[PDB]
Amino acid sequence: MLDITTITRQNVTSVVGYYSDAKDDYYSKDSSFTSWQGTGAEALGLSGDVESARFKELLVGEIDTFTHMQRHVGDAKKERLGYDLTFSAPKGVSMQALIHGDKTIIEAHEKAVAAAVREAEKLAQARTTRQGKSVTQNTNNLVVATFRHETSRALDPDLHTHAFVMNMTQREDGQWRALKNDELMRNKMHLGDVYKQELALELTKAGYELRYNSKNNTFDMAHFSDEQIRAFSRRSEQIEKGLAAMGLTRETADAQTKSRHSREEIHQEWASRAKTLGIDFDNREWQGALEVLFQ
Ligand SMILES: [Cl-]
Ligand SMILES: [Mn+2]
Repeated sequence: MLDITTITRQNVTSVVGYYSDAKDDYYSKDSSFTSWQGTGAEALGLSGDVESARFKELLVGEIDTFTHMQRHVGDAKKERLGYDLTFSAPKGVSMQALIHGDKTIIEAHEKAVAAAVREAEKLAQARTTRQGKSVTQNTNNLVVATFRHETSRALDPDLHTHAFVMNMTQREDGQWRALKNDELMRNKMHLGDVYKQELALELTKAGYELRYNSKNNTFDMAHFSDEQIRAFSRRSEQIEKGLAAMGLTRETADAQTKSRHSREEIHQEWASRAKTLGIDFDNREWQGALEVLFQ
């Protein structure tokens, strides 16, 4: 699944949790959850973990002490800072990785994001002029900062990476200019399919059987069912939002509504909820069908 959110000066505070949302995550306790990616990042000498100060300079176009982008033509509130390409795993893949466990699933997801980012670079464009005419140029380079989180805002298992594409690309003349985002935005389905294809291949290498849905071109873990996942999500929402049954009297409804923080405690709730629905996360590795191959 891929969602694209444009980050502007107006909504920049929406990224405030890019680091803190990972605070108590299992697979980044002693390991990186961020990375620099893209040929543009290489050009800037950026690799490995994303240092927040450098992220913030590039967010506003400060490439170096002597190179400062100017991109806002008009209302500075509308200046685009970058594009959050949020890649989320299928829910059952998330449940497997975050309730049962296997760091290989996290690595598969990050390989799939990196493959989609490499493909996104082919869509990078910038504007320039020739003979006084505005023209478009294919630049083949992006600057991307990735942030991996394990949970949704509702504290569901929800493995996802925010692949933050900076609003910059390096032109042929060597100048850094705003990204002309048209081709990026209109290839959301292609980039999401690249992620899905690479995730499915990496999970197959690790011996997980996948079930395929042809109508939606999606897949999930084969050893528990869509109905089981949907029931898990329903029960999760009951607990998260404190939903109560209806009461025949105001007094009973009031009392039921009134009645209804460690990751370890949250994990136990996940595990207990899945057990009660008959989910068995102990899959028969390297057994079963290959439904997603050649899809
Ligand atoms: Cl097993
Ligand atoms: Mn997140």
